[PDB]
Amino acid sequence: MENFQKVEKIGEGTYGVVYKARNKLTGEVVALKKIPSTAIREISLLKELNHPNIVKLLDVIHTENKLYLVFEFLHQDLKKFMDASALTGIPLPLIKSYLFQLLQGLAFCHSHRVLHRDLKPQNLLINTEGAIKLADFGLARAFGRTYTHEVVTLWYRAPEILLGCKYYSTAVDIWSLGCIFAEMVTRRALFPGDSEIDQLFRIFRTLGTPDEVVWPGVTSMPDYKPSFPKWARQDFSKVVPPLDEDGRSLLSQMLHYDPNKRISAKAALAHPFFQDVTKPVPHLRL
Ligand SMILES: O=C(O)c1ccc(C(=O)Nc2cc(C3CC3)[nH]n2)cc1
Repeated sequence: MENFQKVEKIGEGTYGVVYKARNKLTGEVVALKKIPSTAIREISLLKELNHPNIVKLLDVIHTENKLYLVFEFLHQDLKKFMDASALTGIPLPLIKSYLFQLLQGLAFCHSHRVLHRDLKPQNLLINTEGAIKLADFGLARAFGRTYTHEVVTLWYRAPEILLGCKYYSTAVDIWSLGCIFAEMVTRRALFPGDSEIDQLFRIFRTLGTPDEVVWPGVTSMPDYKPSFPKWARQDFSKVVPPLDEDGRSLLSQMLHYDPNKRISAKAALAHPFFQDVTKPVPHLRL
């Protein structure tokens, strides 16, 4: 760490503090995250998982029982960009470009059997060129409230996780990305739960209480209760106006209850919603 000069604190992650820093050897500006042997091996496998839509893991430094992850630096996150675009909304061509790029990122990681598990706007990073990249890919499998006691958000958690499936699939990331897509369109979180049951019931109130018809095996899941209230499903036309029919079709497939029915990232890239995809330049002031 004597090779790095901390510039400023940029955030507080799930695992630890994130700093903007300068590498004294190469002159490189980086993001530094301050965090057992199985974790070292798993994190080292992530240095190989390189893609233009994945924030690059430059190095892993293990010194004096402290773990530092050195990443490529990006100047803004999607949470801040959405907050900044609250009054006007992010233009549809830019939402479409970001969704397409994130699906390319997911298709790559999923093809290597790597899941993110905790996608949220805070870990989607953007640059001036129109790119968007996934941060913290693979860290959940390695490390499992934050270190500052901040509550870890449940808003993007898939229903199978909330229902106690411990052997969940790549479909959990498609659910989270569908929640983010809906939030970019409407300018409001889709399911802003503030407890596990509030999160589940917000999902049920919009998509209908799941049953054996729509999700075979649901009633036998660990945290499923026959006493859950039975809510009827809402039309997507009410949930995400003014999204067009192609976008609503794709969103519905990303939010299917059964993880086996939920669209894969690869199949989502072929959806007609992306027929007219482009790569616009966002409005960024840094
Ligand atoms: O509002 C701002 O100034 C601002 C600046 C930087 C960021 C940001 O998280 N950057 C990062 C993080 C990472 C990897 C995952 C460690 N790389 N780059 C977010 C907001």
